Amino acid sequence: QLHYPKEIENDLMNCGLTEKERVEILATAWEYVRCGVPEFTNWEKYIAFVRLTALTTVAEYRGKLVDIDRLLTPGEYVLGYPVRELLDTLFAGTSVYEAMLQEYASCLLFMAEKTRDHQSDLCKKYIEAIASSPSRYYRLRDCDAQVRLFIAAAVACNDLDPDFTEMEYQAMAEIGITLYDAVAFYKHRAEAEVSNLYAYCGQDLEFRQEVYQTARSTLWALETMWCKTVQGRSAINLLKNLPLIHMSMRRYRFVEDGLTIGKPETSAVVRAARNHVKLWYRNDAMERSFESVQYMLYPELKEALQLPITEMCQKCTRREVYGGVSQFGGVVLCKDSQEEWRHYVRSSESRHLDWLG
Amino acid sequence: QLHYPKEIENDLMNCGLTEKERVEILATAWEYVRCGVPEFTNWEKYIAFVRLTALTTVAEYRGKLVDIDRLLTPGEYVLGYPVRELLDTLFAGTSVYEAMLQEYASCLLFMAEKTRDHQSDLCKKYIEAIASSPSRYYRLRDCDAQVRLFIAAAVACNDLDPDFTEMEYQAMAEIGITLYDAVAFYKHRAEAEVSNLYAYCGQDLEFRQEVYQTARSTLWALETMWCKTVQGRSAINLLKNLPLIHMSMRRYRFVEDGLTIGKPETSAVVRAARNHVKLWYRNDAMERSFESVQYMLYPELKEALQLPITEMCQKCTRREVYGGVSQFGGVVLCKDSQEEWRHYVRSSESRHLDWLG
Ligand SMILES: [Mg+2]
Ligand SMILES: [Mg+2]
Ligand SMILES: [Mg+2]
Ligand SMILES: [Mg+2]
Ligand SMILES: [Zn+2]
Ligand SMILES: [Zn+2]
Repeated sequence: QLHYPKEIENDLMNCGLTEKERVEILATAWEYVRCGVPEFTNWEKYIAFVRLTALTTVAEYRGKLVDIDRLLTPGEYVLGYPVRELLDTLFAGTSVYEAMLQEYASCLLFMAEKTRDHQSDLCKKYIEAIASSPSRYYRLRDCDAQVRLFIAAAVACNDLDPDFTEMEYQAMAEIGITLYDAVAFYKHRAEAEVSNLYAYCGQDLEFRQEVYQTARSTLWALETMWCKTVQGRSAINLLKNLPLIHMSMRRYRFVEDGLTIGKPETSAVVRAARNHVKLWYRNDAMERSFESVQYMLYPELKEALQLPITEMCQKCTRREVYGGVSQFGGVVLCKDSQEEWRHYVRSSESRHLDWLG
Repeated sequence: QLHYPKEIENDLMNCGLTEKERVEILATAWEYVRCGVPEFTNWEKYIAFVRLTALTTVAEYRGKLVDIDRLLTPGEYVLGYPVRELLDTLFAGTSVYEAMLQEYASCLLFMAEKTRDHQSDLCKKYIEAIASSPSRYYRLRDCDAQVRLFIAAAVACNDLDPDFTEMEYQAMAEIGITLYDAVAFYKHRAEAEVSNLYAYCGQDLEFRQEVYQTARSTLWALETMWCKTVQGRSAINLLKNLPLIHMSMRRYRFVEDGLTIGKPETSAVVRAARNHVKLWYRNDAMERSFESVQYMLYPELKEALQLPITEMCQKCTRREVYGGVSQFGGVVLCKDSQEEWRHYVRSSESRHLDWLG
């Protein structure tokens, strides 16, 4: 059975969602916030965050329902949520307010673009951008998985002002995505996902085991250094729980898969994702444009969407339309590019030790 | 690499432990407390708890090193730890002080008895007692896995006095052990463990999936009801993280097993446990007596060790010596007894909803 707070139990009504979708979305949102932000003090901000996460959850598989262009507009209700009021409740008066408005809007924008019927030109630029370099992959995947957003929101929900540097967010996101994309590897290969680190680094278990071990070891060092402050724990709890949600949350298959993690995906799981079982989304193979959406983009994504075509790797394999054709759904790196990514991911420890002080 | 606080880095020296054992023990202890007690305010109590957990870790595979009879003695150092000073720091002035002295001492007593060369008569009485009824199994496994102890310690490490009722501890332990013993099922079958719920309930995946799903569902209900208080979260965090340590802690095999959970154990894992890889212990097939140890026993264990032989199930299969002969190592329930256990574990939801209000 699904459990969530009475405050939200009448949310998302009269929206175009069935009763079964509506209760699964509210439960997913609650369970994600609980797992990623286990320590909090401010219930008003916490529930506003859960509501923003319910809207994220809708965007992640039924993007057509979500009016991306009204998310940051004062007074606009999106599926009954006053989105900008919720973001102001969570972040107004913090040092990351403006950046997190862009982070949230940019996330749902490419959630909805990826979960659209017909692939837009803007969506194609995104899919080619996240394959352009491992550092770019990590920064754009941060927004897509809301890693820095959850870390900042967690601090905000303890009535503190997040004080992380840019290089601190970047180190933290690389650690968390290295772990999460490893656990999600078979889920994501079933979704014909573009957004998985190992779609670009390569699919050999040896590499995945190695960099998973290094990421979890760096995260234990970080936990040991940071566990005595509320901001430190806010960060630790999000990162450490990213890989663990596959066992703790009903969004995932631990029970249905016979109490296992890490069994390769089957065409059965492919069809489950297509039919939105656990609110998954299979990307099978333009209306929004750069010009219409660029106000909501954080700087690195705005740059990523305008990369000079003359500097794109020609030995990497592109497609006219991305997604599943019945693997991963995006660019296939050439051996030179793939070695650049594997090198970058293997050099994490030295990079992170520097960035994290 | 292994990470733990500078405070403990010179612990457990000149003890009969190698440098490799010593650093693995300190890391295990730190990682367990971090995972089970992620939210705390009192660093002095926290570090005292980590030290008590380091001593637990020694008892769990090399019990011969641990002088059980000096654990509760004021002024006694056990492997360099002032055990009673540490317990007083953690629990003196709480409502559970006396019960937790008995809980800790009783735990390490049967850790050391189970991890002994020659099986004692007292150890044989324990192994037959935990197979006597599912309720008795759960209460004695609570102490063995330190479930109520960790929950009470967590509250204590937030400078609060644990206020849980006896039926609250019992509900919480059944939830946590139902989850933990399921994830540990293959580890434990490799250890020829006696202390696994499914050794008694039966080994069919269907049953395990069902009761795992019910336990995790009840725990999400409990989290949703209790998450707004520090005592509530203290309880939630321990229970929810029990099954997850198999992915988060280096004590476990997630990385070495190719980033998987739930692959059946092999004779290779059996030999790993025997050779104490990750500080595991294989029980392969009397000096301490009831009279010498009964001062440290909590009431239900003192009763369990004196059960009338006339009331033991004769259709259950006992052995002169327990442990591996190259499965689970204890009593094998008869079909009548096994159905009593499966019935009890399937009736958890109604039992827990009552006990938890
Ligand atoms: Mg997704
Ligand atoms: Mg996504
Ligand atoms: Mg054990
Ligand atoms: Mg044990
Ligand atoms: Zn290339
Ligand atoms: Zn019987």
